[PDB]
Parts: sequence; C-alpha cells; structure tokens
Amino acid sequence: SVKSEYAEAAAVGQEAVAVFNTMKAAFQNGDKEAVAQYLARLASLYTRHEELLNRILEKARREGNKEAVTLMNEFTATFQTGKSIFNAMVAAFKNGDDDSFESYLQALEKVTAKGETLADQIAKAL
Ligand SMILES: Nc1ccc2oc(=O)ccc2c1
Repeated sequence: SVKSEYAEAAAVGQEAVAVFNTMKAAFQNGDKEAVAQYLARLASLYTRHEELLNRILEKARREGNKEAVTLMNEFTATFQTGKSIFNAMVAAFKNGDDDSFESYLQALEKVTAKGETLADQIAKAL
C-alpha cells in the first residue's frame, strides 16, 4: 500500500537521522576519515529517501488523494531545502571550511525538526 511504502520511507529517514548524529559527533571530535564515510553513507540514504518520496507523491496523485498530495508537495519542497543544505555541507567539508560546516549542520537540523509535524500528518493522510 502507499501507506506501507511511506512507513518504509519513514524508516530510511530515521536511518539518516542516526547516521547524521553519529557524523556530527565525528566532526566535533575531528575524525575526518569517519566524517567522509558518513557523508557518503548519508548521500546514498538521501538519494533513496527522495526516490521513495517521489514514488509516493506520484501514487497519491494517481489515487486522487488531494490532501495527501498537498502535504507531500509541501514535504518534498522542504526535503529539497534539506538536500541543498546537505550538499553545501559536503562542499564545506571538501574545502576544509569548518565554520561553514558547523553552520550548515545546524541549519539542516533545524529544517529537519521543523518538517516533523508534516511528516506525521502524511502518514495519517495516505
Ligand atoms: N530533513 C532533511 C535533512 C537533510 C537532507 O539532506 C539531503 O541531502 C536531502 C534531504 C534532506 C532532508
């Protein structure tokens, strides 16, 4: 069902939460070799999450589930704000700019926490 597909998407989202918090700790500790690996793992995860979200949105559209489509349009747009901040973060790591890395990391956390009520609303609407 589209609902069970969203729960699978929700799990991938929580995996990225776990890998992110770990990567944050590594960054604070200066373990750049770990950070690089966690950033690669996160990029794969966000690619998977985005795709599951697009398939869910497309299915809700084909189903005519107007409320779920509205919420998923809002949620995917925000997802892309998270994705842009993540990519800037990756560039800051490449460039050795720890000040920008810290900034983007905090921003990504705040964009994510904000989008959490909407994430739960989607589960109920699908
Ligand atoms: N909430 C959130 C946080 C980080 C993210 O990074 C990405 O690369 C794509 C989406 C995304 C969403």
